[PDB]
Amino acid sequence: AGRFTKVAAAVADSVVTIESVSDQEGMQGSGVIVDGRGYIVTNNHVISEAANNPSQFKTTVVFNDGKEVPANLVGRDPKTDLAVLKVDNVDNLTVARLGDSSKVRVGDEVLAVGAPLGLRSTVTQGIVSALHRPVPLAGSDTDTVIDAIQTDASINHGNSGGPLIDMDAQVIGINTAGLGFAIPVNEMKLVANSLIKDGKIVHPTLGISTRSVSNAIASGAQVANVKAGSPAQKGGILENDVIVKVGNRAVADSDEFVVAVRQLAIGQDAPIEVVREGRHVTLTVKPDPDSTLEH
Amino acid sequence: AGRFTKVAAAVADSVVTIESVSDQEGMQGSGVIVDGRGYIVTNNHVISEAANNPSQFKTTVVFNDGKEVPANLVGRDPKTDLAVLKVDNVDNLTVARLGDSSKVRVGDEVLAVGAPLGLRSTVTQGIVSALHRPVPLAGSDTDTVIDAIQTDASINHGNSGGPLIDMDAQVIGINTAGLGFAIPVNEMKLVANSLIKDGKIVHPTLGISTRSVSNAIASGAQVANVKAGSPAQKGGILENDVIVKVGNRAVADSDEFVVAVRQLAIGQDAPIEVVREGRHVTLTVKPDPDSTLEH
Amino acid sequence: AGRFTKVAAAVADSVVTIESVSDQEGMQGSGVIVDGRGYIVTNNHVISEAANNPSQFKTTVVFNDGKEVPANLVGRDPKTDLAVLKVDNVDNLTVARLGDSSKVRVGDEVLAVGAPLGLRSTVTQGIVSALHRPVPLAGSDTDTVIDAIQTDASINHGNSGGPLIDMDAQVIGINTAGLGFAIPVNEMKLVANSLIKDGKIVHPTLGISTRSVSNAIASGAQVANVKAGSPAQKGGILENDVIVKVGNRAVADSDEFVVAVRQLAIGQDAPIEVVREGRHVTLTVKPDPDSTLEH
Repeated sequence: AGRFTKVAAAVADSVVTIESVSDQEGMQGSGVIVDGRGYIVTNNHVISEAANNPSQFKTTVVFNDGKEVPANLVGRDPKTDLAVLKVDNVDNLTVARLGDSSKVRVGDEVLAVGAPLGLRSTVTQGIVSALHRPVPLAGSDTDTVIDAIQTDASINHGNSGGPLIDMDAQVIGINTAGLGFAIPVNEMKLVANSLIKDGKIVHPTLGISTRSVSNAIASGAQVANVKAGSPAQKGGILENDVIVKVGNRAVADSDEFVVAVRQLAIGQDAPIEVVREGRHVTLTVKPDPDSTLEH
Repeated sequence: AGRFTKVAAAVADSVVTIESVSDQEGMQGSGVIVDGRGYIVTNNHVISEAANNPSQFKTTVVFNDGKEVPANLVGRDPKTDLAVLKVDNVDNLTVARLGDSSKVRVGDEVLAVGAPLGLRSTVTQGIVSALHRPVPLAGSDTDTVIDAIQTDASINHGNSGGPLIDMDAQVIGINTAGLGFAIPVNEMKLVANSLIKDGKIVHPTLGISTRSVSNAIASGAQVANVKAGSPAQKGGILENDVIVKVGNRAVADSDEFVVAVRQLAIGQDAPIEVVREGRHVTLTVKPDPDSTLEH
Repeated sequence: AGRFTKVAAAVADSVVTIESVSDQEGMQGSGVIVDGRGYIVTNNHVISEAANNPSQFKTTVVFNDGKEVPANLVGRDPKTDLAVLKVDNVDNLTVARLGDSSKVRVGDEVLAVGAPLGLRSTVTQGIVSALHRPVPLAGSDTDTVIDAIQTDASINHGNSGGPLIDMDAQVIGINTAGLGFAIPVNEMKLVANSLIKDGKIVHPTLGISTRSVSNAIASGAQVANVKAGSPAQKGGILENDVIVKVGNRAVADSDEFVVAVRQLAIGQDAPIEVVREGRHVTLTVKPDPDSTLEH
């Protein structure tokens, strides 16, 4: 048995096919079994239309034995492209061994595994090309930026939602196709634990719209709009400001700005560093929750 | 010597360059020596225009020693993108070791080798991404679907027609560029043995045109037209039927339908499973040969 | 530590980020430390606009420690996409171990390393797909053709200018993104030694414009124009001639013609082989320098 062939066969029983069908449509994706009680993690864009129109869509999970079982949506986060499904009273489930994405290093050989019984599924191979790389992701759901694992293994429709696997057959990331990018497993563990526990995930918000700017004076995220009543208006952030640092994270562009805001604590004061007409101004903002009732 | 470098040098003498030239055109591809009598396998689209216009095209085979020898066409199958060439009275030919594509597994490391003396030839590396994957292939020749080996190694103009090689330096597939796909070697061995022996290959036909459909009622290949006097008209297949199984093979789309029909026996009765206005109807059809005189 | 992870960490300190900024623009690339006195090699298109407008652009080199140091341009060759930068009075520099690209073979595993602190940098993995492959490269600088190492590792904006690394952590090529191609290290060593020593590099010229032609009569580079007073006019080269050999190198297309001319000696007589209306004519041309004052 080949070295990658061995690793792929070991995780195959943990990867499932997710089929969402209507009367005149269908959609397939991949998923990962992360808990023996039937908890399945996929990315949000696989199930997005079934969540926005649950009256006309049916979502089933197809195991690698050919077994087809109905699925129920526990929760979903469009801001990290993550979702949690639940199959009830299924026994002898082979659960995936989750790893530590903080122990991953550039050059490590990886496998991007898709669901074996998927229609046009794929298993691709490569190395980790970059770590902590902000990447923008684009139905009626919002566009977001994740701080992702980059790989030269092909991520596509056939392995999206499946796991990124290290050479110890451990899940280190969730492939997303929304050249290849994956959601780190530690990020996935937080979002999934919150979605199982509450059915929702509350992310910080500041009320700022930004664009990217890079020159010899100051480089970062230029404020394009400040919302009314927002924490930014209360903190002093003005339009045409250039945010260069959000909390303890430097901001090189509007994409890293989105990631750094989600790393702030809700309700706690935070430093925001800004270049205003050639002067460095340090502002203090208190992030608000994006969902007040669920929080 | 590197691990892939060793395998590539071992098969290099078995891979040849195929050049087809006219008075105002040219075309190059790759080929594989499969028999010591001078039998060379390539894919049909490398030589297609030389076969349709033999009066104005000259086809030569260039070995890896720089030796250039005229070639003659034994036969070609546009439905599997395969062709067989013959060089006469060439000695000390290094023949490729053919493998068993039924012993190939997802994750196995492969090499897509092109002709070393080709103008813009390539040697690429990857793994087997999927097995038994139907893929459509598109001059005056017909479009077809093959049940192929999928790989994340790049298949392109520089290695099309050359071999897909396992880590034992064995040919397990024929690269075709008509992300990467290859014709399984067992499929290649059937087509080539028939083309050497008769100069033709007779494939089954039913007389059906189909399109792909996928919803919550029934998913498969929707009948778009039934030809007159066809086996389908005699068997009861009607338009707007949805074929879900052809013989012993389930059909998920019009592409798998084309592959499954070619797996039927000519002249023997076969079951065809159909969803007609919400009712499952099982029909019996007898496949006809696509070429009656050559059969 | 993984096998590629080990090699990548060993060369990381030798790879630097090159940032060129203006008042309303910026540009980043990668570079390689090749000499302890502060000599950095990148490709010409990373710094092209800073060289054509030095009054409005500032070029800095960012080491992997976070240290930012101003850089000065020693020289640049647009015809090989190579450039040499100099940082002054920087100590404890980890210099890259340069290899021999003549000892490289098809199938050898390689790494295309980018600057670790680069904004959107990449480390990709593959094999050498082809050797001595002419590839055309396209601001106000000239388009050129280099005789390059081809690899199936992805070369992109994140690793352009960085090194192509073998499994002994040795630089065997310079990645250029102007599927993947790299400048051989032996070619790089000549150009860099001349650029350090004189600040310029003098390449041969003949005064010919060519296009590619391939048919059954003769294949090669068809003369599209002969410049006045050029060495070609003095040697007898006429328009619509087909150059098939330049010196000791055969010419299959206009791209190999550009490479072969740069391999001739300046001021020495050279054979040029031409097909003129069905007759093979052997001409003698004396290459001129492209820069007479710097030579």
